[PDB]
Amino acid sequence: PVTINNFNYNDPIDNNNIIMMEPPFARGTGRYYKAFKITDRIWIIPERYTFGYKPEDFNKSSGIFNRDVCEYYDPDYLNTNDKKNIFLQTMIKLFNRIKSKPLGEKLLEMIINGIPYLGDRRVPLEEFNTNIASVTVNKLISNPGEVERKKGIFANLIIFGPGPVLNENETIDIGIQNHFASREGFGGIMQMKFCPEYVSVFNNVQENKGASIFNRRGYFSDPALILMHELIHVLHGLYGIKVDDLPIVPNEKKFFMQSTDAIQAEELYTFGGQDPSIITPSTDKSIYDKVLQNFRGIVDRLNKVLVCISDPNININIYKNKFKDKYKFVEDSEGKYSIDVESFDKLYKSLMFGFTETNIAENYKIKTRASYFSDSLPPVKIKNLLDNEIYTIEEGFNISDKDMEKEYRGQNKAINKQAYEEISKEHLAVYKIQMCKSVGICIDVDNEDLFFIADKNSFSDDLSKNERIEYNTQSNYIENDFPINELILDTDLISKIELPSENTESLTDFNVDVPVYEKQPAIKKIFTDENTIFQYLYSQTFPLDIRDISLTSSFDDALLFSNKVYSFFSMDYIKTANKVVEAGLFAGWVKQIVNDFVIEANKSNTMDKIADISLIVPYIGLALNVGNETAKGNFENAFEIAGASILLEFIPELLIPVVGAFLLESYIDNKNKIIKTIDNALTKRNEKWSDMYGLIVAQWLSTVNTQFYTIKEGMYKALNYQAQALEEIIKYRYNIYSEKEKSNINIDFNDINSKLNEGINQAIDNINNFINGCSVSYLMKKMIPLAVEKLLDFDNTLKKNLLNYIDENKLYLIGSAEYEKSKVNKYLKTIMPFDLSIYTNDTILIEMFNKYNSEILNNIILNLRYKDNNLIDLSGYGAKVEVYDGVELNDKNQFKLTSSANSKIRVTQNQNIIFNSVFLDFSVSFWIRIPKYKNDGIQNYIHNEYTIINCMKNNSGWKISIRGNRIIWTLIDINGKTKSVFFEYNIREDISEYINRWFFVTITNNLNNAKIYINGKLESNTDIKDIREVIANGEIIFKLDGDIDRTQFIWMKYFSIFNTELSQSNIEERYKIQSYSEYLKDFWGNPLMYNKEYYMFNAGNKNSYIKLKKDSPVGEILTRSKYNQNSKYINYRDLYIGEKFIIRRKSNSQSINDDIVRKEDYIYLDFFNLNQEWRVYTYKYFKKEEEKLFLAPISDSDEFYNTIQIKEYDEQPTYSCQLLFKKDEESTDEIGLIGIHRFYESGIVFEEYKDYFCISKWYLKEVKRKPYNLKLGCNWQFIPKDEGWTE
Ligand SMILES: [Zn+2]
Repeated sequence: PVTINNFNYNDPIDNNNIIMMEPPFARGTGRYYKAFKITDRIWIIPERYTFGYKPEDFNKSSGIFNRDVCEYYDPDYLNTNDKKNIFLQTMIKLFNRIKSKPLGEKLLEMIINGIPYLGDRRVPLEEFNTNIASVTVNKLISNPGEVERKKGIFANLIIFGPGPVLNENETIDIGIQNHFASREGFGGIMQMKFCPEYVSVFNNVQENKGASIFNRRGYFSDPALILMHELIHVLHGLYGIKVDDLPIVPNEKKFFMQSTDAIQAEELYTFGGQDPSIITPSTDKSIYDKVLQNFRGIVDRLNKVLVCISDPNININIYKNKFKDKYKFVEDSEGKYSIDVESFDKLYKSLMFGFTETNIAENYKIKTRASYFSDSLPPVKIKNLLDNEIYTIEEGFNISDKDMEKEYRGQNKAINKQAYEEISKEHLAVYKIQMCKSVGICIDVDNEDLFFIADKNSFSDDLSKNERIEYNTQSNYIENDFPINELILDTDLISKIELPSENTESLTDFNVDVPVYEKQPAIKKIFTDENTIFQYLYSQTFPLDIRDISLTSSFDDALLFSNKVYSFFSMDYIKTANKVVEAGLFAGWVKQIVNDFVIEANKSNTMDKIADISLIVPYIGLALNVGNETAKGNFENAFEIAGASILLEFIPELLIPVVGAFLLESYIDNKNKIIKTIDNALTKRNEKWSDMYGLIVAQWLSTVNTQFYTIKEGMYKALNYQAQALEEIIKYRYNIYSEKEKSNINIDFNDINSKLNEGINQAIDNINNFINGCSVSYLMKKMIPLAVEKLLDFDNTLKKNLLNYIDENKLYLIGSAEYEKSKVNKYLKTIMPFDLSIYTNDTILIEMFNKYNSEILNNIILNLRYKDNNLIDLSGYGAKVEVYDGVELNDKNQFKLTSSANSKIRVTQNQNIIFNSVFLDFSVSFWIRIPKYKNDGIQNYIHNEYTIINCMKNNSGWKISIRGNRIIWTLIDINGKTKSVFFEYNIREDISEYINRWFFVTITNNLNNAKIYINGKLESNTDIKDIREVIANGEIIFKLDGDIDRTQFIWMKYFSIFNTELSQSNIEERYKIQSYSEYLKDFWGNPLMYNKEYYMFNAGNKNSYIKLKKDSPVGEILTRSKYNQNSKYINYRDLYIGEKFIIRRKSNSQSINDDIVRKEDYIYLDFFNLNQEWRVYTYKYFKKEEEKLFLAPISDSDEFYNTIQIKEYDEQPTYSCQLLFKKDEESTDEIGLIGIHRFYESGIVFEEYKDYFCISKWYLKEVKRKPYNLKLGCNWQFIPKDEGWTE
C-alpha cells in the first residue's frame, strides 16, 4: 500500500521528511527550496519552476512558448505562504485520489520502487556511483544563512509548481554529457512542473457538449488524470525506457499545414487509445529492441558490480536484490542474473501499453480527449479542489450524490458551472498564422485550426531491408495492448523487496545540462491569394461593433462588406432571411425563417442512390471550398466523379516500400533444418504483409483522417456561424420595433435557439457519418491497393526464390521437394485480407470500418458510367476504359455495340483488389436491349451464338454471350472446366415483355451456385461446385464477336461488378433504384417524348388497337394482325398499327419541337387523320359511368374537355402510364381515366359486342388498390417505330 504524508507549509524543517533541498538544475549554487516528502522517494516543492526561464517571461507577452497551446500566464500564482500551502494540500488530495483505486495505487507503487540505477553510461560495469546528478540530490542541514553542512539523498520524483505557462504541465529528465540515463535503461531522478487548478478543456467532434451551441460547450479535465498522465512519463523515465526513435513530424511545406513539435512514440504510447496505431509496427519493434538492448546492459552490470566508491555505507546485496526485482531479471541458484523473455515482454507491455491515459481514464470513469491529435480549447480554473462539494477523492467531479456521475456530467461545462471559472482572454496567448492577400486584407487563423499532415519522413522504411531465414527464425509482433484487468490483479507486479534507505553521501559532482527556453512570435505572416477553408469560414463572420447584417450567396461581397455575411444555404433561404416585415407579421416571419434554417440544414441527409452513393451532404463544398475548389460547379456531381479525394486539402505522398529480399540459408544433409527454413520463410512473409498494412494505417490516421477531422470541425463552425448570423438578424429586426409593439409580438427566443440548435445537431450527425465514410473510402481505395501491389510483387519474387531453393535442395529433401513445392504455391496463393481491428482496438475507428463493410455499395469494383461523352469507371478503383469509335453513347447512359470492328470497349481492371477470395464470390449487373429477329433470318438467329462481353486471362474467366433469344453466362476455371447458366425468353408470344425492350440482368456467383436474375426475379441456377479457381480480374472486352448479321447490335446500360454475391433483396432494390425516373417511358423503355409519333398499346387488351371509325367521331377497338409466314419458331402481333398518335404539351408556347414527358404533366393527346392533326376529347356532360371519347379536328368547344393529365399510379417499375381528365388543372374534380369499354349493338342486320376508346370513372378507385393491377384497361403504352423491331 502507499502512505501519503500530511503536513502544513509552515511545519518545521526536520531534515527528514521536511527539508531544504538543492534542486538538480541549480548546479549546486544559488538558494535551496523547502521540500516536502509526500511519499517515499517523492517530493513536492510548492514554488514556480524557474529553471531555464527568464523572469519577465512569466508575464503574458506578444510571444508564446508552444505553438499549439492556449497559454495562460499569471506571475502571482504561488507568491505567498498560504498559496504554497494550498498547493501542498491539493497535491496531497490528488495523490489520495490516485491511490483510491488499485490501478492508480499500483502506478504509485511502481514509481516509488523504480529507483534509479546507481550510475549511468559513464560508470564502470563493476561499480555503483551515487555521485552524479541523476542519482543523488542534496539537503542542507546547517542553520539558515550558511551552507556549512549538507547531506545527500536518493530520490525518484520532484514535483514543482508551474513554469511561465500554468497549463503546460511537463515531465523532465536529467541529461549529463549529452546523454539521458532515463533513456538508456538506468533511470534517473525525474522532475515535473505541475498546476492543479488551471486545467485543459476538450470537446468531442463525434459527440455533443450538452447539445447546446448557445451555451458553453466542451468538458474540463480532472486534474488527477492530468497528473497521472505525467506520472506515466515519470514511470517511463524511472525504468530507463523513455527512449527516442523515429518521430512523427508534420509536413510544413504548404500554408494550410499545421506546425508543431516532432512527436515521439513515447508520447502517443503514454496517451493510449488510437494513437499507438500512428506508430508503425516497424517502429514499435525498433523501440522494443532498444529497450531490451538497454536492459541487457543492466543485467550485465548486476553480474559484474563489486563496489560503490562514492558511498562506503551502500550494501551491495540490498541493491542487487532491488534492481533484480525492478527489471524482473531471473537469478539462478548461484546468483547469476539473466533476462527472461517472458517476464521482460510482460513488464515492457505493462509500462508502455498498460499504464496509459486512455486506460486510466476508463478505469476512474473520467472523460478525456479522444486523441493527441484533436483541437485544444482555452483552459479554465477550478474554483476549489479542496471543497468536497465540488471535488472528492473518490469520484472527482462526477459525484453521484449530485447526479454528476452519469455521462461525466460533473466535467460538462454546460452543466457543472459552479465548479469552474472562465479565464480572462487578456491573459491568454495563442500562436496564429496571419494569411494576407497580395494587395491589403489579412485573416488571423489559430495554428490549431490548420491541417496536421505528417510528413513522409515520419515513417520507417525498415520493410525494404533484407531478411535472413534460418531454421531458428521466428515471427516478430508487438501487441500495442495489455489486459488492464490482469494488471490490476497481478500478484507479483508490485515489489515486496526492501526499498533501500535514502540517506547517502553528499553530491559533489554537479555536472548537468539545463534546458534553456525562449518565447517565439505569436503571429506569423504569410502571403496567399487562395480562398480555401479559412477564408470561407471567415466570410461567415461579422465584427462585434456591427449589428445590422444581411446574408449573401456571394463569397466575394461577403469578404468586402462588413455588413454582408456569406451563406451556403439556398437562394430562397437567403432572400427570406433579409426580409423586412411589419410588427404584426414578425412572429410569422420568425417561424418561417427558423423552419427554413432547419430544412436547409436537414439537406445533409440527401441520398444519391442512382449514382450508388447512399449519403451526400451537398452543401459542404459551398460551406468551406476545401480541397479541389469544391465550391465551384455542382458538388454532388464532382463527388460522383472523384469521390472522397476531392475534399482533401492535400494528397499525401505515401511510403510504400519495395519489400526486401529473403536470404534462405541451406543446411546440407539436414532434412529438418531445411523444411523449417521454408516454413519460417512463409510465416515471415505474413509478417511483411501485416507490417505493411500497419504502415498504411499509421499514414492514413496521421495524414488523411486528420484532414477529415479538420473538415468536420469546419462544418460544425460553419453551421454555428449560420445560426449566429440568423440570430443576429432576428434580434436586430425585433429591436427596431417600439416597446408597445414588442409587447404584442409573440416570440420565444429560447424556443427559437432550441430549434436552430437541434437542426444543427441533426446535421452534424449526418456530416460526421458522411466524412467518416469518405475517410475509410480513401484508405480502402486509394491506399490499401497501392500496398497490395507491392506485396503481391514481393510474393512473386519470394515464390521463385523458394521454389529454386527447393530445387537446389532436391537431393537433401528427396521425395518431398514436390510436396513443399506446392506448399509454397498454396500458401502464397491465399493473400492476407486487411482488417483494421488487427492494428487498433479503438471503438470509434472499428465501428467506422465495420459500418463501411456493412454497405453493399462499397463492394462495387467496377461501375461504368457516362461523363462528358465518354464512359469511365466510377467505382473509385481507377480501371482504365478505352471506348473505341464504333460505340455510340448518349447522356441516358446507354451505349450501342454494332457489327463494326471498332464498336468495342476495352477495360483493364485494377489487379490489386481482393477478387480471388479463393472460392468464387462476385456479381455482375446491367440493363440490356436486344433487337427482334429478322423474319427472313430466323434460322441464323436461333443458331449463331455470339459473345458480347468477354473477360479471360490464362484461358480462364467469365463471358456473357447471346444465341438468338437466349442470354448466356459462362465460367471457365484454370483447368478448362466449363459451366453455364442461361435465360431464354419466348419468341412465340403475341406481346413479349423482353424483345427489343430494356430489361435488368443480374448474375451472382458463390462457391455453390451461379444464378441469373431478370428484373429482380430469380430465373435460372446452375450448380458450380465442381468449378475450381476462376481468374476474373482479366481484361474485359465489350464487343459483338461471332457469326453475326451486319444489322446485329445490342444496347447496354449501367454495367457494374460487385466483389460479393448480391442477395435477392439487394437485386430487387437495385432494380427499383435504376428504374426510377421523373419521366414516363415508351413501350421500349426509353423516355416518353412530346411531338413524337406513337402507336398505342393497352396492357389490359394486349391484342387490341385503336382506329378512327369510318362513319363516327369515335375510336373503335380492333384486333391486331399477326405474323403471317410459315416459320414454326416465331409468332407475334403487329405493333405498328392503328392511328398514329402524338403527345403535345399544354403549357408554355415554346413552339412544337420535342421534349420529355413527365409525370403529372398536362397534355393534349392527338393523332393524324391523313394530312390533318385531330384530337381526343371528352364530352363534358355525360352522366353514365363511362362514355365513348370524341375524336375530331383541333378546336376549342365549351362542350368538351380537351386537357389530359398523364399519370403513374403504379409504385413498382412499369412502362405503362395512365391518362386522366380533370375538370381543370386547379380543381380536384376527376372526370375519369382513358380506357376501353365493351358495348352491345343490335342492328337490323348485325348483332354483336364492340369495344370502344373510352373514359370511365370506374378506374379511379381501381388504380388505388394494392398491389397495382397491371391488367387494368386504363394502362397504356406508347410505341414508336424502332430499328430494333421490324414486321
Ligand atoms: Zn505527455
